[PDB]
Amino acid sequence: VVSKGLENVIIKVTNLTFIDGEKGILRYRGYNIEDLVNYGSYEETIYLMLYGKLPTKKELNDLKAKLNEEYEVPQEVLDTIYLMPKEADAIGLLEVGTAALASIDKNFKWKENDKEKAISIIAKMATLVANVYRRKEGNKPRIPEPSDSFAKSFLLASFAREPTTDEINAMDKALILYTDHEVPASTTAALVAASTLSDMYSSLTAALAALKGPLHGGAAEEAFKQFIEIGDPNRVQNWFNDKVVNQKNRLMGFGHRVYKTYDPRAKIFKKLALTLIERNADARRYFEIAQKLEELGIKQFSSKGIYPNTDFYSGIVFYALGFPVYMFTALFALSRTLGWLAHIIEYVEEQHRLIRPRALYVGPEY
Amino acid sequence: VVSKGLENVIIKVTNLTFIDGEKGILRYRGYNIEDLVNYGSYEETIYLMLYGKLPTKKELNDLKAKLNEEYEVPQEVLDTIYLMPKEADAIGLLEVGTAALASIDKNFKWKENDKEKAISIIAKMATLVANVYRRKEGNKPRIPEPSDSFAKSFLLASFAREPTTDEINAMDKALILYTDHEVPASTTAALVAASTLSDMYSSLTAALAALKGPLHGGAAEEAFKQFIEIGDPNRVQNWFNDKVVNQKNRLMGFGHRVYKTYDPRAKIFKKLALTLIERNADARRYFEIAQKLEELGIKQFSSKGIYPNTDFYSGIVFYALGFPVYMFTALFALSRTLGWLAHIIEYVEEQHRLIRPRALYVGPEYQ
Repeated sequence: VVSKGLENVIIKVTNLTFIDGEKGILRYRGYNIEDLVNYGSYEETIYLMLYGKLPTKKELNDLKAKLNEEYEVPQEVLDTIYLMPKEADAIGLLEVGTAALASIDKNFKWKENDKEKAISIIAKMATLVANVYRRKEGNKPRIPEPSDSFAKSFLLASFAREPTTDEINAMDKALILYTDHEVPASTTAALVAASTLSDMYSSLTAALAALKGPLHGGAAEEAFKQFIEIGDPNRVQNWFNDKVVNQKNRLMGFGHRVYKTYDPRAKIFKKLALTLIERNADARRYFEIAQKLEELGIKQFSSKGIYPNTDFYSGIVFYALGFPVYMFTALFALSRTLGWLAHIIEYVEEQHRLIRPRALYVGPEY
Repeated sequence: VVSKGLENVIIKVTNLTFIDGEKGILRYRGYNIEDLVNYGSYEETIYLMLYGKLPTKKELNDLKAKLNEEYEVPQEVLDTIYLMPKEADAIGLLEVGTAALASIDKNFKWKENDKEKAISIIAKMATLVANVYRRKEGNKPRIPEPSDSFAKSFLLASFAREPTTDEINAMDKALILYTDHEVPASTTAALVAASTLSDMYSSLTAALAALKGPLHGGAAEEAFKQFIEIGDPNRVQNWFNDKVVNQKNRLMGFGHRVYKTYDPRAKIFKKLALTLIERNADARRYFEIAQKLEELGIKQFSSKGIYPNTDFYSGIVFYALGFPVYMFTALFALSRTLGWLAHIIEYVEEQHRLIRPRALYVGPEYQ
């Protein structure tokens, strides 16, 4: 008898992420996310995830130097992306890019130096995401160059404009907030690839393969698309009364299968939206719309334990830095790449078992 | 509490493949392998797997026509494959090609025309496989042309040499024989992708990424490699006595999770190899090493319920048709693509659920 969706099945133990949905607490190796965003950066979160402890000043410096040495990608990886249609789905192009890398990285060996490898993949993930954007906007490639931070190099490479401090911060916290959460289908499929001892690019490919589906990718998009549909802050009430109240639909970006309280990263994402809305007028138009909705939603649903989740405001942040709605999932993927690599290493390094489930034959035997 | 490897977990129910590991019975939709390799083609197996029954004579002819209309692949996919290193692993190159096709295919919708779409994918996989081979040997790309069969089409594309009945037959039976078997990491990864409703080319990319691990792909290559190590039939006993007997090595091509008898499709694989080794003097030499090694092996491990499995002979058929050792898992992938499509289709149309397993958080409460 089928264990439907694997819902009640534990695929692995993890030392990586802990979520308390009663309280609304998210931790990475024991540290609350709020401490990480309040005092740290993406770089220190990478170190934590991969190596287990907070890095020394010299240990963090060393990570940062590896990252600076690894943004480059063989030209063939950029050429392939540019052979695909400009109109192609961002996640589909990420797929091709990661599959290409897989294929060029002949001579990889599990357990030799996994952590360093992962660091070089994070650096190259930045390069593809930047160029996936550029390629869909018709621009020539641009490769992240060394800088004081990973958020800065990525933004530099994307837009070719000197980002403001607030922009560097928004993108850096963004990266930490989405690093890991649960084991959705993208992590599962990565875990499945990795249990056959496949390379890390191939597991990311498989993770990206699952993320392309609409039941996994598009969360931020769909939430964000509500605001566009509203258009004007003055139309929120009629929209909410109609759609929500008496037609009984969902508030996309509300609710959660673990959180019974505000999502800890929705709190942080909103705050970052406030720091960037001054500069983009569309971004500010959607924040006022989104902020009117949230008050209407909390009055309506908090009594049933339904709160704004992380996708209600992360789109406004991304939109406010200049990324088009078609890149939200790919920005999620950039960030989630850290989580996925940690799960894979962790799996293969401490609790390796090939994955071979079973199907039950039904219908006639002869 | 953890279901290590997902071993005793029933991920889905299925009407596709039934295995009896005591009796050695392998059937597809109720039909024994023997009846299909004996009497029909790979095309008939495509129809049965996808539509659920045997094709009436014209049903099979339309499918055939459908295949024939679908070998062409956009030049960008081929350019992509030709942009990677010729020394790349072949599964890797396949992954690139399926990803390239997934992102070019912006017009896809589950539950509209799955079967027709799967048919169109099977044919493009033949082109992919044919051209991953050409690129690794350094030749210009060649696209399968319409013909009386898919095996004929594929061999022509591959070698650009007209194949023979025996050849067309061996390729075509190979395809039926590797179509489906259990739910390994490749099918599982295809299910996980399809559970989010990703596209079919993307689910294949997922399956192909998992297939590349050395713990899933490379089986037929490990069996055949042993024979090459031996070199000549006059050394079998020394090597056998050397490596296996006293040094307790693992005979490769022997052993099974489910079959504790001889693998049914190994039995047919051997026959197919007898059928083409006349032609290939190099094949026969390897076939003679193989046949003598099976003999000692069977003598050594039959009591343990360890008999030759399907990977012990397949390499010889593929080698006899002209494919190098590096194409082996790719040849399997070509075959198993059918099984992958039927499984995700069965899954999305009848048992659709999104996959979200649990992780159990052990690890610092609050550092």
